[PDB]
Amino acid sequence: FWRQTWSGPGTTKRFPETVLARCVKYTEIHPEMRHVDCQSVWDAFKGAFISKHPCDITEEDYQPLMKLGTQTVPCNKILLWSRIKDLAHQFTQVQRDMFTLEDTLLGYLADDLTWCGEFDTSKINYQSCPDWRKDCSNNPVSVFWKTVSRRFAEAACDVVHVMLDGSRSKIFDKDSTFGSVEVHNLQPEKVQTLEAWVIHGGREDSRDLCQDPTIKELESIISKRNIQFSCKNIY
Ligand SMILES: [Ca+2]
Ligand SMILES: [Ca+2]
Ligand SMILES: [Ca+2]
Repeated sequence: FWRQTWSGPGTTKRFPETVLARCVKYTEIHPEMRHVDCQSVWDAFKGAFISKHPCDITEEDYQPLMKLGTQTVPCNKILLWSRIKDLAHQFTQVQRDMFTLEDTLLGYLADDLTWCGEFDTSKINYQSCPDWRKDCSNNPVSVFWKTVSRRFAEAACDVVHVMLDGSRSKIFDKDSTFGSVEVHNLQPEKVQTLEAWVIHGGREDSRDLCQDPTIKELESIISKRNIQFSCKNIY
């Protein structure tokens, strides 16, 4: 009758140190980001999520961080953020030729980390954080990715790509970052085509997943934005 915990992993151990070190490294390598004050970046990031219930985070909380992390991207070579992470697999040439969200400062900072705070202190919660499936799908991590990927989609032009997980119960899912935020922020003035690569999980070459009802739903959304749609099965 009284909630005792969140259901998800707590904040990654050493999170503050890790984010700061990543900021220092990225901004020493990238010739256009030398202006960045990594301490200010950390302060803005921490300020987004501390001293609040984790589920109460909103995109607006990340706006100070977004401002500090402003950065141009190569619009015509974007591979959007999706539930396919690792790289698909060993798509070596694709990785060479595509710009992914973790290739930006802000995506690089947060990649492969978990974080949250708590309502009653300004401390980082290392004990547990909301699980997307069990507690709340809009949490400090997922809302961070919604905020950054919104801007990323807005920047895209020409042919934009996304990799979809052909093994998911909803291959295109309106609740994912891609389905809730990115797809709706592709700009028809800039984007010619959205091409979805649907990654198969095996069973040789099974069904044509580009005919899946959820892909038809995606095709409809994109068509209504006056952008071309292309789907390919990647086996
Ligand atoms: Ca909420
Ligand atoms: Ca997805
Ligand atoms: Ca990359």
